Amino acid sequence: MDKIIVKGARAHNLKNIDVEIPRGKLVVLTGLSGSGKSSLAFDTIYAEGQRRYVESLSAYARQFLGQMEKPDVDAIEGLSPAISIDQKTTSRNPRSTVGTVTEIYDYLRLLFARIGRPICPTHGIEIQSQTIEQMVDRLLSYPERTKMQILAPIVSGKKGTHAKTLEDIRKQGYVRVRIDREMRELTGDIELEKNKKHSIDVVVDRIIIKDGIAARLADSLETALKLADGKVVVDVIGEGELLFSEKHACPYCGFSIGELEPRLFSFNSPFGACPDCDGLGAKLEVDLDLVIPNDELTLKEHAIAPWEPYYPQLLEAVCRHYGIPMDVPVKDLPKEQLDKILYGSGGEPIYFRYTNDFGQVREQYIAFEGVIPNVERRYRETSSDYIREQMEKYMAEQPCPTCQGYRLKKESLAVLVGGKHIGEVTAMSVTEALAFFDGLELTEKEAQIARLILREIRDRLGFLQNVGLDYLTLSRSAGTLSGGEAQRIRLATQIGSRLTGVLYVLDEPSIGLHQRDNDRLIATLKSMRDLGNTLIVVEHDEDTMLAADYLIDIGPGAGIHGGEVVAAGTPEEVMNDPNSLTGQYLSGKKFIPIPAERRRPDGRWLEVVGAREHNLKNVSVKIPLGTFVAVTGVSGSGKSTLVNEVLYKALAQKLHRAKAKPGEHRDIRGLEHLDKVIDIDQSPIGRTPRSNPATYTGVFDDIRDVFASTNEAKVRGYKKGRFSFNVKGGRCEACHGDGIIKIEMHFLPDVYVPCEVCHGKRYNRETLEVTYKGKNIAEVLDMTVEDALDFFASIPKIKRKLETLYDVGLGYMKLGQPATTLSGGEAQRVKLAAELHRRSNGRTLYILDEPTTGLHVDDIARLLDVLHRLVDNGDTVLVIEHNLDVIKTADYIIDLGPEGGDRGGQIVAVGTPEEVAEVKESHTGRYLKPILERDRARMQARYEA
Amino acid sequence: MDKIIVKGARAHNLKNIDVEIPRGKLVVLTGLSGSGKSSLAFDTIYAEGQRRYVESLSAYARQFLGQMEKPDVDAIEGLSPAISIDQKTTSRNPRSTVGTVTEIYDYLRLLFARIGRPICPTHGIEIQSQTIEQMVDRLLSYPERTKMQILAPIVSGKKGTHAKTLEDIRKQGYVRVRIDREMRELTGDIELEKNKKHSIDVVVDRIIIKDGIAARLADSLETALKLADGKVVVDVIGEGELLFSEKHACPYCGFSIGELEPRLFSFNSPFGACPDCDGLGAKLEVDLDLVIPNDELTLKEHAIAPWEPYYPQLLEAVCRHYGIPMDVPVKDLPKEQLDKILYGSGGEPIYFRYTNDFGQVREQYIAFEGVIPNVERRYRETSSDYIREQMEKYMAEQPCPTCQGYRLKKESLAVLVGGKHIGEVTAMSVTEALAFFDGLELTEKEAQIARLILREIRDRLGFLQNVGLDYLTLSRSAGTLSGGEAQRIRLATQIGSRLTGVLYVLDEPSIGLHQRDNDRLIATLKSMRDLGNTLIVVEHDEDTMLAADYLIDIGPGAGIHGGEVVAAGTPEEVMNDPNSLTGQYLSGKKFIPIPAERRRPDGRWLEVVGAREHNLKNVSVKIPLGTFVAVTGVSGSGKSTLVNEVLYKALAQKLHRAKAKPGEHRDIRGLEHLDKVIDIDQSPIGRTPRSNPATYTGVFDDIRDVFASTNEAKVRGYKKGRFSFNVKGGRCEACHGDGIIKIEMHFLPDVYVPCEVCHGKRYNRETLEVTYKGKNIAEVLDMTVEDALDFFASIPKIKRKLETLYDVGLGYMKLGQPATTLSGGEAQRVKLAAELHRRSNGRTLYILDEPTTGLHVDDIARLLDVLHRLVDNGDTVLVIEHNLDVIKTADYIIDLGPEGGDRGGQIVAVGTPEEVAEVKESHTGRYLKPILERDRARMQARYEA
Ligand SMILES: [Zn+2]
Ligand SMILES: [Zn+2]
Ligand SMILES: [Zn+2]
Ligand SMILES: [Zn+2]
Ligand SMILES: [Zn+2]
Ligand SMILES: [Zn+2]
Repeated sequence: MDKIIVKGARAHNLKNIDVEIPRGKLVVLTGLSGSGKSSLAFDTIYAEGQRRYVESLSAYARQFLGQMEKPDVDAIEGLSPAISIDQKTTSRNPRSTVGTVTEIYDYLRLLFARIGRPICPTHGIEIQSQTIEQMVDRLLSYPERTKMQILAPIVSGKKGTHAKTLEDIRKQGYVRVRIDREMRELTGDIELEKNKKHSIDVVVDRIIIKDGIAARLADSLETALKLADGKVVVDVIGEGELLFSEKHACPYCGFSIGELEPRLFSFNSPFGACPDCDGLGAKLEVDLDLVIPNDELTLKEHAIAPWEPYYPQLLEAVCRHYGIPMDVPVKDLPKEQLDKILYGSGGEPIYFRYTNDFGQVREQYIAFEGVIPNVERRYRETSSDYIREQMEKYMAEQPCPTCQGYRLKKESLAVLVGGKHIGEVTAMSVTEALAFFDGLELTEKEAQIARLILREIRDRLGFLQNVGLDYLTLSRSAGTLSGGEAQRIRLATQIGSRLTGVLYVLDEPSIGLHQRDNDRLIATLKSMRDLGNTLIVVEHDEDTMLAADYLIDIGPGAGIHGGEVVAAGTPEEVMNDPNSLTGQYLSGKKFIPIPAERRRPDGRWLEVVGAREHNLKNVSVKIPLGTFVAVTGVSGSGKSTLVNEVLYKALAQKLHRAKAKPGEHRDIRGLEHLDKVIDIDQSPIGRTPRSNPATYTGVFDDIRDVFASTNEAKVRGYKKGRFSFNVKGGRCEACHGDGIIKIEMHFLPDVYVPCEVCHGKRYNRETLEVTYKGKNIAEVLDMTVEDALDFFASIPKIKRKLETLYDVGLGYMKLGQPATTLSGGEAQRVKLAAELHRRSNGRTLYILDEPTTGLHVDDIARLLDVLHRLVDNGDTVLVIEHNLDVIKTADYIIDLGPEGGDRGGQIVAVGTPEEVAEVKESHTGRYLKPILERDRARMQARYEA
Repeated sequence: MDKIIVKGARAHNLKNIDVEIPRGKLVVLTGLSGSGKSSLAFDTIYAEGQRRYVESLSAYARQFLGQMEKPDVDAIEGLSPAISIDQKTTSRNPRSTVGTVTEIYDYLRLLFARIGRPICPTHGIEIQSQTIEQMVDRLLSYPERTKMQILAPIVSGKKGTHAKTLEDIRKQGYVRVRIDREMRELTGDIELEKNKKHSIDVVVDRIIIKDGIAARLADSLETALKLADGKVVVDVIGEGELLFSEKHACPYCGFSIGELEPRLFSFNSPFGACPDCDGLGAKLEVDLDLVIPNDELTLKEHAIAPWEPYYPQLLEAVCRHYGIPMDVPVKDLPKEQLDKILYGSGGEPIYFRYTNDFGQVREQYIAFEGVIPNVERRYRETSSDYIREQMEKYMAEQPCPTCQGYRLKKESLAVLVGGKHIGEVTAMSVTEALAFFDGLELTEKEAQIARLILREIRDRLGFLQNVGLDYLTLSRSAGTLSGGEAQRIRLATQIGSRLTGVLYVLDEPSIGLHQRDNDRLIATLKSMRDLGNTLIVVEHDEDTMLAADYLIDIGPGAGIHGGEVVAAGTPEEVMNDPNSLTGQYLSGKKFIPIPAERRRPDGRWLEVVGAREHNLKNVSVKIPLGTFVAVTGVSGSGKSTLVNEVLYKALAQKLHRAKAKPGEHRDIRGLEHLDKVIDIDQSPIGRTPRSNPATYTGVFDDIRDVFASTNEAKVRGYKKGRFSFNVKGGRCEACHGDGIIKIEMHFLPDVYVPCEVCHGKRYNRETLEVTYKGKNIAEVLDMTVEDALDFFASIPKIKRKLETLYDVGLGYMKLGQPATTLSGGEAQRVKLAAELHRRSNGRTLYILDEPTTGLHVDDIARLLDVLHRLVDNGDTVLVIEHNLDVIKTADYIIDLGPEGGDRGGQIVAVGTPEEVAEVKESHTGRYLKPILERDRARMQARYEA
């Protein structure tokens, strides 16, 4: 009908709820973190929507799908085929690019196939293919009474008499030839000098342009072409020469390309893939920078990383031999001393005696190879996934020298459209490419053949621009993207589908998107909506909820406290509902208060100097320590690059001797102001179901100790291994301690189906016979963090760890919920739980990437309480954010790049939120200034009453 | 709505017709051969129906499909997603089986995966997998107060003292063991004899069956299992021993199978495929029968086929050496004389001098290898697709000795269900398998797990039975089937789909189906129809049209004469319509008259003796010559086997020295009564668009001679090669003379899209400038056979060839219609055109396989006129038919096998149609007798008036 109705859903924490959702309108689900938004939107509606359709694709599909586990719902009528847009269904697997995922690159292949003009690499001439028809036509183009001279280029500048020739075009009975530019009569006693080059062009027929001259031209052309192996010269009189050859081949060198097909431009096909790399575009060779961490480390104390505890004594051998000193800061070493040890003696024998691990001496007489060819050789020769991975650590990816990293054949790159070939177009940014196709100038036929293709390309690029991804390149690897970037890329791709009658389910599409470009997102969503489709968007953003048609608020609280439907109607009706916790924030009843004062920076500053990694413009910044710092700026400004790729990696290689190669920068000062830098990543916790909050926090380690110490375990001799999750002693031998069997879904994403032997309890029958206060290990692993700390108020050591998970924002999630099923924000927060409670010496720096992701404003409050508590104890908290409710709370903000892409990568404004708010050139402050003034008045309104 | 309407279709010969078709009812299209039945049903309705759906599967699909060539129709509303059932979409590609195509085999894999009991090959015991839970349970099954003796089988009959052992289970501190059946106390000074076997079973714990005995049992089991590497003996007191091991492994030999998955039983996966053949089930080695055509040919005149004009002189060398005589009928040769030459000297040096092709002599001293290892070696070593194919001619397929031809692993065959494994079940016939699953006896759990699978298997088998294919095996190769068998297999498979709202388009499903089983076909069609689907069936059969709801008769005549809708309504309304040519036959106004007398056989008989090839039962038959012979019988009776596999191949190897190995038979007499045997196959004419009626008949050869002799060609020097279809001289260089470019459809069947350079004219511009009576070669190649002979009444040699195509039944089809687009019957008929006009010496035998296929009864008349004209001139016409209108016309009929499968392959009745009609045991005569009496009265009714 005109609305989708769902009856009695109980996905996870849902309380047998009924809910109506308006068809074909922008519906927005909201609530606190873990109130059950995903349980309804994704685990219920989208699950049924996908299943019901895919289950009807065939019979085997219905047999395979109908036997598994269907969502926990009574009935849900008014459904439509469902398509989810989240981070869960975006490709992070190599060989894939932005061009491939957005489907744009395929359209590019099609374009190059249709109208692409293939050229000879050597000669740079558009190699053409004809039948005789198209040959005659062009010759007919010239006006009435036009003359020419058909020449069959029999010989083209070849040294040699050609006496074997001149007899035979004379044997046949020709008369008119052209030798070394001068034309001559046959039987004219012609002789050519042996060691001299000669250009012979036989003069077949010579015509006047008149009526019906076709058949004669024709015939003469066939003659001439049969003479010089399908090669003919059409020397015009008055103008210049014209040449034919037929088939995709060059008239001057043989080089051929046959036919223009799409797969000729694909790097997932041998029809297009480069030979010297097999369409990878990336080699894998030793980086000089990885071999030596710092350019100034004592060679006596293992300056070279790979050769580190035979080799240390080889070092001694070559050093002795060449006179290379041991006690050395590599930086001051002469270049040859380093060239010998790094690249080899080049055949010269080096004496080398060494004591084995046993103790016996064995002298040799080797021709030393070097440190780099050592790594390459040992990595290349071994067929072990262990040794390889041990040597790959000192290697990096370097663009294929043959294909220039374009992954395609040299003849595939020979085809160009607008003077640019496929790879060059791929290497542009979305802006650059959009501009390219705007300014691209074609012919009548070309544009008429490729109208439908060009419109699609332009539209897709424009979509990527709308979603705000107009900075990244089409050649950008898929795996190198962020979560938001990937989700939004899938969003644009999906916009390109133009589907109708589809129930889209988006999860927080404003993730990693500056507030400025919010309206655009909203604008495109509705467009999708206005294409006869229905959107169910799970958000927390204000404007996304204000521009919404309908608006459902889910569950007062999280976990067992939520799972209900608080308020539901227009964003004006939910706004005017006291029960809705969310409405209290939109109306302004409850809000996040601006600090009375901001922590003025002391004398401690980090100084990043000369940062020029990606789109950074020789940038130099000063980060204040002991304060809440927010690095803001539009997406594409390179916040990730500065904060993570440059700062964190340098600080890590310095403070913890990390091996990650830091981004291009001059130097970083104030390094003495702190001891440890913790980057609380947003990457998942574990990659197997073996990992969970309890495991990652270390709680599960202690939790086995209490079971091992209980009465029954003592008399059963179970220890802290029988209750161990990954230990054969007591775990379910069927699932091998996984608890959940992973089924193989071919085109659909893989599904976790509970182990039918342990029923998901993850342990065997006898292991769970051992009880602790009326509950076994499977039962306690199933407990909620809140219920857990309420259960373990007993042991202080368990308690102080669970308390971290509680303060963090969670406490609605279970101890044994597998890490593969955790939201990115949830994972980041479980890590925040690990770093939360530590004895702070006031000299450590935390780095959080968008810790807002997946949180309600009300949750942002508590989280900010936690972080500001970390700042209070002397530590420094750095945060990459777009969420204004956090930016305003910060004591110091560093705004990056005006606009994104190459238009940016430079500091727009630094200082306090107010100091940046009064910067007109900053979009951040342009959107922050009215929020500062809004909530500032809200407080004075409250304070006056 | 409730009916599908098509407006203004002009597919091929359609005359801009409008037609309404009733939804969800058995609609039947009929008419004369080439009236435009396929043009409407398949080239119009099904084309649009498939396209409209597949075009909506994605965006790239719509882009790829919408740019091609859509059917020539105005509009066609009320469409449904379309699925065609014909011979065009059945798999003839190797590795595929009946089980795979009907999807049944996959269900078999599923069944064997779910409930299959894997057994050890060596020991024949069901290898089991457990956790400790399932171990304890079975031990708990036995009543209260039951006793046992837990034994950890540490050593199992190993020769050796085990002094290293007995100290260590004593070092730990055990006491109770069991050695060589006798139990003993540790520290009892135990010594075992070195060269004697010893059986040591340590006696862990000994219990009474009581309450909560779990944990103790449990613990002791873990102890014992950890003792003997997860192996334990549970020796019961009163009964016998019970053994556990956990995981799919055998307690006595190690052998393992891990887990039961479907892909473990697939031969299209390395998880199931045999090692020594890679899941092919077929080797490929030299057949002794192919090396020597007859067992009695002069060795002087190349008795061995492969060694036939070096080798002839090698023959002389080995013959000299061993004393093997040259002038020899191989049959009388001693076995060793033949064993030496065939299998080799076995190392013994043979002198061998030979004269090169040059003339010089070169003596050698080789160790002769033989004639067979010669072939195997030369075939194996060469990597050329030419040499290989030259040696494969003397080779045959022989079942893989390792896997018994079951293509699966030895451990895959270890799994059995009803005492039979997967391959044995696959090797049964549909009847045998159906009976097997009827009589299969299972447990509660097994039957409960596999109910849905078993029902599907049973249903599919039953469907195959309904369509009449209950004789062939599930293991039968897909490529070895006939056209009707494959079409009908696809029909059954499609019945199994249970789809709804689908527009099925069948093409003559009664092909290769005896009249008896017609009602069944009709019965299932309706079932499909009664599943909310609409069937459009193109037929010619009476009963199929009588049982029809609606019934459309297309086009009065074929070609340009048809393409319209004559009559349309119920089969009672079309029956009572004078305009309908078909109705005149159903009503009985016009019919095929029974001969006044039948050609009594003279003294010439072919005598097939002792035929036992497939399901033939030592059969011996006498075929009368100089008469119209019809070999009839139910499908599965082995008509193909007798007529083609036995008779034709023997007659061919004798009369034309054909190399095809004839079926198993004793002898064939009367071979002196004829000179040539022509089998007019129903296989296609050509496999490329290069072949067509004009080419196959040889008309196109002469047709180039007239163009080569015309005025313009003389002055242009074009000859019988410039106008040649496959010659660069004048053909379209773009399509390379194909005229139609073949596009690549991945999951859909491949489509032919016209060459955009020659517009399908197949020649370049200048070649078609040469004219003959106002028409060029492209134009004349486009002409209809009728219009052609009307155009070439001129040249008698062209005329007498086109006339054959006319008399045949065609003459509505064009000269240049590519052979890949010809119906099987059409092809067979174009061959009938080739053999039609020849100077008959009265001593040749024709063999036609179901020449009725794709013909109206009215066409059957003319065709029978032709064939009986062939019989009139002295020749003999043999025909394999189910069509009663032909069988009744025959002068002599030979009915095969009562029922099909192994229930058959024996003569039911021979003689005149009336003599077989009075045979009660013949289904043929049981259905022929009332037709004989029907039309006999129709004639007397006409004769009396
Ligand atoms: Zn060139
Ligand atoms: Zn490359
Ligand atoms: Zn398990
Ligand atoms: Zn065994
Ligand atoms: Zn095999
Ligand atoms: Zn062509």
